[PDB]
Amino acid sequence: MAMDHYLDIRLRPDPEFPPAQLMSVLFGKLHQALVAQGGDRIGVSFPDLDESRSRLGERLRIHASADDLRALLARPWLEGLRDHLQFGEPAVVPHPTPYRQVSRVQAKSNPERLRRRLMRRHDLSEEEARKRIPDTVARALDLPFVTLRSQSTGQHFRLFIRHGPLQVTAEEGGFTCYGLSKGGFVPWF
RNA sequence: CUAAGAAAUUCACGGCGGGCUUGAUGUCCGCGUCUACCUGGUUCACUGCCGUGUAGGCAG
Repeated sequence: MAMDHYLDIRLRPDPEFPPAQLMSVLFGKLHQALVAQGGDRIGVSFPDLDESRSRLGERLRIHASADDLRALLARPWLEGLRDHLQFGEPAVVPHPTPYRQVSRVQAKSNPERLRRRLMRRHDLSEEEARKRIPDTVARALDLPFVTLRSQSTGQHFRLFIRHGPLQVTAEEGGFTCYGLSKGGFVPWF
């Protein structure tokens, strides 16, 4: 926990979008700025969620610095949510701070994924494909997120994600492109 | 302690033949239904993605 980039921000109310109706736009306007724009000294955390309540977004919680995340207060790439949101700037963090566990990982729940794999790897079709394939091992990761409707359909798909524990020690460096800890202790202030 | 107490009705069969219901007719007349709006139900709690084995870049 060497960085001291805590930038808090709040929400804004709008009538033309639900939580997914701006969460899919957040997934569209954060990943490309973290990919085509990029920056390993910039990301996000998830320190204010819950399991049963399904709290996905409740406040500004980012991880930046004096130069890498210093363009998070003069950025016209996030312009348009002035009817539904806002942002802040980084503040001086203290010595003893926490570090929450998160992950922006991909969970898979295919019970017929063995059949779609064997269609190009085994030739075992759907007729005899119920002998030893995983019928219920492909579980679902139920959690609250936005409903990103890709070309498969217009319905709101669930945003699977795994939380983590809380350790007093920290780990500075780099995480995945989504900000979830792929080896690095994520921030939770 | 009951008008108490008891009991075998048996057997058989030809209803049958006939027939003109007819003819007539005006249902007329009238009408303002009127205003109002946000499905991305998740047209599967996830399709389809490197290992059929629990870690992942994707149209998110």
